[PDB]
Amino acid sequence: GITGTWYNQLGSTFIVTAGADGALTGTAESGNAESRYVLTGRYDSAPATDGSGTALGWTVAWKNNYRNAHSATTWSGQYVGGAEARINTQWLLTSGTTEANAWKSTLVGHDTFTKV
Amino acid sequence: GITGTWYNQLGSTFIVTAGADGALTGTAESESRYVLTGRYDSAPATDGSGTALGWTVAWKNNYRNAHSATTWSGQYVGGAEARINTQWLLTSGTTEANAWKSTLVGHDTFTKV
Amino acid sequence: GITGTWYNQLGSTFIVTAGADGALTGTAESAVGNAESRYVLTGRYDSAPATDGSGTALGWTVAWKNNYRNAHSATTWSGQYVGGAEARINTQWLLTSGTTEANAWKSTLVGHDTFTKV
Amino acid sequence: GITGTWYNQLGSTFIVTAGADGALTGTAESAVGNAESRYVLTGRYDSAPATDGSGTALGWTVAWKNNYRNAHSATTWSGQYVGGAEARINTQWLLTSGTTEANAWKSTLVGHDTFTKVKP
Repeated sequence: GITGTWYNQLGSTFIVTAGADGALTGTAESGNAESRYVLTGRYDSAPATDGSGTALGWTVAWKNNYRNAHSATTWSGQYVGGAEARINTQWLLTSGTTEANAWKSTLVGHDTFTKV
Repeated sequence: GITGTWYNQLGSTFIVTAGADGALTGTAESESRYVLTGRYDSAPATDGSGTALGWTVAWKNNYRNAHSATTWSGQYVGGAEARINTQWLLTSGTTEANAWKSTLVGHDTFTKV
Repeated sequence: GITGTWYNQLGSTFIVTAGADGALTGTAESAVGNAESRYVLTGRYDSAPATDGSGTALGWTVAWKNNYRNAHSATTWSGQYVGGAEARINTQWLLTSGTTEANAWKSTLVGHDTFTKV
Repeated sequence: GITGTWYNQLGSTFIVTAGADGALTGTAESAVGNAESRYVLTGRYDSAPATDGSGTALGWTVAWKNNYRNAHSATTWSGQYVGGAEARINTQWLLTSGTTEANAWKSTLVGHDTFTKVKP
């Protein structure tokens, strides 16, 4: 269920593969190789059967062969296989700063992913 | 720089390998050991900025499973008292109507001790 | 545009008054309107926002104690007001519970709420 | 106990008064960002905290507008007061700036502040 192509609410494209031992691997993009970055993470490979969703998280560092923004985003959330399968997340984006600007280093937000 | 053993505020031990390709792999040890994986900026600036990174632990191994995952977002700061400063989000699997309460937030500081 | 009754995705009802000197005061209550479910809110907002189409920054707090009950916690909402025909307040919130020192690492929840006029 | 002058790790000064009704009122002077002079602070606290050694839940907001400057943003602090020899308030915060819609995704910063009654 988690394996596939997912889209967030602003239209970015996340191609994710879920491995048997809890690994998440894939890529995050915009439609150019210049805008493609590697993602990696983990998920709960044996969730509960009570109806709960499946907890997961992943990271993207915003460095590829073409560009480097000196930043990384982590998404923390859960997959729900409902009428529409979705992944609901909260994220944190941290930019490299000097320690004097460290208090403003980190943004927070939320993203919903769908296969549509 | 990043590769090695790191200790957080509450005596947990993280052993991390920083790959040349930007990969972070390792373990988090608090039966208590779990895989971590993540990414870091493998070509950071040299203007005194720290190096941006993130990683994820899903809290399942061969013995236990808390149906949760934690992601840490932060940066490595090199030097005399090297540290990794982070913020984290812990998400637990909930049902639909408990989802408002699925996510904790906090912060952690890692040192080489 | 902020003064009025706002409803979040949970159905809860927030009655907010925005005063001329950036004060926000009001109540949070259940759909059902009973006294037991009513709590005080206080916060602040940008009383002279940009004219560029930007929204209006604001925040407020609710401690979940009233004369009837006490959950020993507080929620803060940080967000901005977007006006128009589909005025909304977009927020992220932190909820903190009183905890012993041992449990402080798990004292604070985070999430997001969107408020509408309808 | 909560009433007093508090300082965070960055030297900012917060002068808070806890009312018997659960109200928090006061002033903030920040050492960082787009600011100068004092700004109004308002919030709420649990005026009847548990008795089991748990902290006192609280929160407040500052909108960063005064007669001198306006940064079009507001910060909320959420946390708890821990009484004692060295009393302290441990918080997490959210800072939201007014943006347009297309920029809304990068509108909110998140952090943590620790306050003491003794200035660093």
